[PDB]
Amino acid sequence: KSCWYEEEIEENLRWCFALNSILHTGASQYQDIALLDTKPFGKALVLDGKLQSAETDEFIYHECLVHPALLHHPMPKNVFIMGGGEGSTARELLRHKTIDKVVMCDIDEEVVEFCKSYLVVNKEAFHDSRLEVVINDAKAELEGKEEKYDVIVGDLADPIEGGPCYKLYTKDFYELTLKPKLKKGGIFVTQAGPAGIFSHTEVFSCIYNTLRQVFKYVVPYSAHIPSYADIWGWVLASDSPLDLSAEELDIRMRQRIIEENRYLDGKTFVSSSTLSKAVRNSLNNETHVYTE
Amino acid sequence: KSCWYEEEIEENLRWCFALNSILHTGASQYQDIALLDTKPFGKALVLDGKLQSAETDEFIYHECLVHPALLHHPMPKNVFIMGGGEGSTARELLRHKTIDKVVMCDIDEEVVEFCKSYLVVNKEAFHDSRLEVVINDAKAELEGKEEKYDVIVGDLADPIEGGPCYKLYTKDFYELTLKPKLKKGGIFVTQAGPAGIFSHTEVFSCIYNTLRQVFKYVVPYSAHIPSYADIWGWVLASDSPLDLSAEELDIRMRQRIIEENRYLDGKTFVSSSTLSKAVRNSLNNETHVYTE
Amino acid sequence: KSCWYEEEIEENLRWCFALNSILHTGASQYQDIALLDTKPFGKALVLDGKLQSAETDEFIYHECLVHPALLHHPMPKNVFIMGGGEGSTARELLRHKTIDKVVMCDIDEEVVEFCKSYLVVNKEAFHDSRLEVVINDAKAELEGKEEKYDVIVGDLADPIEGGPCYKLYTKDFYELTLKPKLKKGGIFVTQAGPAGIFSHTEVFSCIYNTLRQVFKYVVPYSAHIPSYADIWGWVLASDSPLDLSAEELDIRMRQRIIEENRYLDGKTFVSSSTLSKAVRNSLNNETHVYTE
Amino acid sequence: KSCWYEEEIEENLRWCFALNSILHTGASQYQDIALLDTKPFGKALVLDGKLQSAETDEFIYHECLVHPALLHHPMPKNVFIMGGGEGSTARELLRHKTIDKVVMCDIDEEVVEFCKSYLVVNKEAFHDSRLEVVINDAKAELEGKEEKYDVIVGDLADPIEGGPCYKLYTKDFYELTLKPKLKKGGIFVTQAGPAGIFSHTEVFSCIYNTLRQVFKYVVPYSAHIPSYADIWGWVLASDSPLDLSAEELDIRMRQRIIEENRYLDGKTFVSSSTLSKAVRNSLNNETHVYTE
Ligand SMILES: Nc1ncnc2c1ncn2[C@@H]1O[C@H](CO)[C@@H](O)[C@H]1O
Ligand SMILES: Nc1ncnc2c1ncn2[C@@H]1O[C@H](CO)[C@@H](O)[C@H]1O
Ligand SMILES: Nc1ncnc2c1ncn2[C@@H]1O[C@H](CO)[C@@H](O)[C@H]1O
Ligand SMILES: Nc1ncnc2c1ncn2[C@@H]1O[C@H](CO)[C@@H](O)[C@H]1O
Repeated sequence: KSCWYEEEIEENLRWCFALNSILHTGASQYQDIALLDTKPFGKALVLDGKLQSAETDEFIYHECLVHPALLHHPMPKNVFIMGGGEGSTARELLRHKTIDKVVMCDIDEEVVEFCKSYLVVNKEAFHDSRLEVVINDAKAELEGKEEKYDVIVGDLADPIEGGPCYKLYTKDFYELTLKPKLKKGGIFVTQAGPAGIFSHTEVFSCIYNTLRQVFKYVVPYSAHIPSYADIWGWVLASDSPLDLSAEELDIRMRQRIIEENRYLDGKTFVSSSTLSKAVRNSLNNETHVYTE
Repeated sequence: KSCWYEEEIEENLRWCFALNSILHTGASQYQDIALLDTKPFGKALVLDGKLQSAETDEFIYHECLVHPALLHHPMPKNVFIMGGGEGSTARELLRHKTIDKVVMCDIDEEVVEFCKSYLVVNKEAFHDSRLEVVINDAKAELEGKEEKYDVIVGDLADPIEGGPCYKLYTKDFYELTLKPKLKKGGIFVTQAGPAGIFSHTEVFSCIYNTLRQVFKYVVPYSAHIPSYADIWGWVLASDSPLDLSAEELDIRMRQRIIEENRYLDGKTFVSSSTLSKAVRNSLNNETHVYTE
Repeated sequence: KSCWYEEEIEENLRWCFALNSILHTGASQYQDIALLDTKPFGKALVLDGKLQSAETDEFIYHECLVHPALLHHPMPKNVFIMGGGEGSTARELLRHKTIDKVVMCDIDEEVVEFCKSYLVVNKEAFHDSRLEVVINDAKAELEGKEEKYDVIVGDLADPIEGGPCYKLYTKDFYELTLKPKLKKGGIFVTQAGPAGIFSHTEVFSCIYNTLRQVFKYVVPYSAHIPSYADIWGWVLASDSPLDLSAEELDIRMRQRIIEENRYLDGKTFVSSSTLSKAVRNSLNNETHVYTE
Repeated sequence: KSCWYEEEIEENLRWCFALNSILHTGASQYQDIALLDTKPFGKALVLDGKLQSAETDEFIYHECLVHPALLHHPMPKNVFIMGGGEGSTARELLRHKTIDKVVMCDIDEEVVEFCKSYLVVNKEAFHDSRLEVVINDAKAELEGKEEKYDVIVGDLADPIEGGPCYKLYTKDFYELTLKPKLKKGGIFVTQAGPAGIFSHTEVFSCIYNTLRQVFKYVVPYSAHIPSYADIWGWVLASDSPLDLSAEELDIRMRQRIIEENRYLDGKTFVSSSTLSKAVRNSLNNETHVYTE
């Protein structure tokens, strides 16, 4: 009844969850950090007052971010995460039997240490001997090391000039920093912001067009995340083709992933990658490219 | 920043729209009626303080409810609407060159008169000489008249027991009243409530399962409606198959529908009818059947 | 900006405080108990989802309830509190050098234990050897014991019929139970509900009028409590006059009260007891008397 | 239930009124303008999203602003309002039989024209032959004309550097512009912002200390305004004494004011001008003076 967490999604639109408690908090120079216990969505990780991960449905975002990319790869062994302090991207990646090493590269040690203690769903992930945590800006980390990867995962905030993430979505970053760090058959996947019928023009279409300047094959896809009050997007990108059937995705899931996915089967992916009329038109007509 | 319409759309969950004004109110024996002018979604019809339709995205619901059914029919000429006092369903039907008669059978004359007075977008539709407005319970109307239809459209409220709508979702209604009023090769479509990852179990899987007990061919499908903050569902049912490629649907739309759809092309429908893993599972494993 | 406690303090009127956290909860046969940490008002005790006391301004209510009564008495030595489980009333009484015994008679042991555990400001007070805590309905306690008091203090909820408090505001209670338990020259004071320009008619004028039927001298007074968003009232009653200058009150405070009052000096009390035009009129013209 | 007007009083504090409607609006380069129909406070004039005047209680603000000043004057005939577009200050001034001319000088013609049509409580005031409306900055108007007044009334917004009002609260304005425009026995009164136990340090005490540098006799006073969620302040200032009894105020009200005041009698004024301990201490220790 009485305690509420409130979020301004758009200037004109508010989304409010009744609270059981405010469990813990932290803060860093990068962002405020909080963990709420919400009645409709259970525990919820909030960074800078924006909801990031809710207990009841974070599996949707993290399965969709991680699995398509790994499943389109013939044999993905080494993966780098840009972001991922929250730990659930690493969790889903470590469900893959083919994985030897995951590097999580988060800029904010405070998110890592907070989530490692308090998002206990990710506890085995954080303690898995295949995981290396690096506290750095993912752009400097990628630039200063020569190691190559089978999959690189963008789990960053949306591109906002002056914020710490924008540079990790430019054409130059993708071409001159990222692509050289992908092995043959390498696949890049990034979160790509809201992807609703109106909200898709904010960053999703630009992220798509940006990737399209750099990688030969670029597959945008999207899914509803109840707690975000919108459809969310992701984009796969590769110089090897990205075209597998629902059933081949399902066979690889069965063979390579420990436990059953809760959201994603191969049919769900094919649906996800078939965008609606207006969304396809936007992405196809998009001329804007992120630069700097 | 200061004026808000707020609705508790699930318990512990409020969804709030910035308000420009309250344009007109109304009432009937059945419900309170309001037309709000909202900032994020334009003019919004609210019945008993539940949002029904919002000017900026009602095209999504109405294109989805109408066009798949008619497009899957070889030559749909006459169509009966159960409910639909808001007028947009009729608007979308009347875009079809094949259609020579639309009956709108809504139990609430005040809703019809209100929307006729105040929904500018549906003025032409309400005054199309193909449209007959009938004020009656649709169950009674379908029983007492012998006329058959190529397409019957359910534009009613959700089935919750003791509602004025429950009886229009029962096996017996469908078997004994509705089906006998479909012509040979006739198609039924109904709105089917929330279709979100967890909300799809409230009524969508029951409505699907109930129609499965009466029609040979049943195709469920869903789409995000921004102003509802959920995915919403519809269900096609027929004793002839409902099976057309995306390319065939695009052709039929070009040949039969006046002007370009804003939401729906062929690939959009295919995608809509490819449900996600957990939703497909619920539907395929569902046992409840609506009866009284 | 994101976490809020909200209370509908009148119908159609919400008052919302930014929340830092929910510190502790509790419950009893009588009420839900919460200690919130709020931004504008510090720690806030909430009973059945109604704010009782807020750390930053409870001094106002408690100074106002306590000090005028004792200051108008020549030598107040023993005092009985009806209610007061929160502990601040007792805190303020025990500041008086004259006082040798305080009985706190609260019907809810859980409230007392909660506040003893969690209200740091009242720790010393709860452990003052002058204080006796009694767990009982104050009406029953006053009846079954023969001891008389110099001052009796009402720190109860408002009288609304069927409340556990109503009976403690009736003419008969005052006449038959309370007055017989005042020593010669004894003073009663009670909290008297809202005292705002329009809210003063709910209970303040009735409580004043009811006490007028039993005591020769009745002085009503009021002060703004920021966290209540209203003016609040109290009423002094005695069969000896209650009549002291501001200068005399300032002297008595300097000689009898340990440390400086934060809210109340002599001129503040004079001002508090000078009600506004419409409030004085209501009081002077009031006819309702609480009985059962 | 569903439509709400919301106001952030403090960063941490929200105050929300259920709405019947949004009646009219206007806007100017100076401020947004709206008239809401609220359930708890009736019609409400809101400028820049801050509530200014509510139907149920604006009489409190406007009686308190206007009457003390005029009633302490021996024979006030000519009055100048700085602000007053809303019309209620003029209304209350025109209830005085001694008044020959009222000049309302508002910077924003749009407030004047809006309120003249839509705040019909002020309609006789706006049409009274004794009222002259001037559209100007009150500082330029006062500076460029030689006419002197018996009473000058500040009905402006709070002093905020860079806003259009700050200059009308400086020492230099008061000494070199205002005082020369007051006749012998002239009295200045200004609204002086919030005056609550904590909120009084924002502008009230500074406005008091500022006036104290310029006028020999300065009387601060305050009253609760339910719709503002706080105690509001005003300050009288004169080089002739300001010291009348409750009863002399009452006799002058009876003789000179048409109709009965609803809020103010002379006792209410004496109470109003007796500030509480902490408020008096603040005002007396205040060293800050508004300059420029
Ligand atoms: N440049 C960056 N490199 C790595 N992680 C980042 C960067 N910017 C933001 N993040 C992390 O991304 C996550 C999502 O915002 C957060 O954990 C945040 O700390
Ligand atoms: N039994 C019914 N027959 C026809 N229309 C109905 C019935 N019950 C509700 N409606 C209409 O359905 C629409 C959606 O609730 C409303 O316009 C309502 O009037
Ligand atoms: N009849 C009563 N006797 C004593 N205390 C009471 C009674 N009813 C309520 N209270 C106490 O009054 C306080 C204020 O409501 C609470 O602590 C409550 O427990
Ligand atoms: N400098 C000024 N002179 C006159 N009126 C003003 C000035 N600044 C603000 N106002 C008016 O004061 C009123 C209260 O904010 C509004 O009607 C506004 O237009």
